[PDB]
Amino acid sequence: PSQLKKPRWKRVPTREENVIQCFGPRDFNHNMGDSDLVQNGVDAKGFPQLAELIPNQAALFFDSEVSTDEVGDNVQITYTYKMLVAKDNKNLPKFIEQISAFTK
Amino acid sequence: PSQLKKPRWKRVPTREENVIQCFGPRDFNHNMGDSDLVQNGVDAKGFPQLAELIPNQAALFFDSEVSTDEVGDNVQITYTYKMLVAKDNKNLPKFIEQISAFTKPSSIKE
Repeated sequence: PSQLKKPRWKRVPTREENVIQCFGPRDFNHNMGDSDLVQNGVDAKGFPQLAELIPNQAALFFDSEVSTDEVGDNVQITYTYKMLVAKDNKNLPKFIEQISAFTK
Repeated sequence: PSQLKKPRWKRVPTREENVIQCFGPRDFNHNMGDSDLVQNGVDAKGFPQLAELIPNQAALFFDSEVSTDEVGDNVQITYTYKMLVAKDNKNLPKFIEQISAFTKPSSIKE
């Protein structure tokens, strides 16, 4: 079955069903990833190193500010998550490069 | 080997090393979870239903707005992630119960 069969928050993009197909185009509100990341998703060779700087589900849940709003027949859940990374973290420069790569 | 040996964004809380130990106390900037969730972390019996409404790491990477600010010797990365859940989603009411649960503790009846 396709990733579009799943709720948007459970999708995992790959070459076969990519970031554009699962989510949408890169834009200022959806801003991570160069064209390699977009095309290949979690299959991109840089993804495992990038994933060292992504919170896990427990951390997202317990260490976020979470808010809600009604939008038509949905409830919009906003997770605002902050993490403090040392400037000498080995994985930080690679991740900074991917922030708004679509504009760079 | 303590979860405190891992970066704060990769910790997984349990009764042994709970939410307060791994993260910090519930407040308005860290607002999810009742006292059972706080005590038992991912081993709380309510957690799997809550997990149905938490994005995965690839969804959070590719489907958030991400920014950075310098804070001294560190860089703060902010993820702001928005998801639309159908009002008839059967897992939604449990999630909502947990939002700022610290404001609404159980009365003690015995």
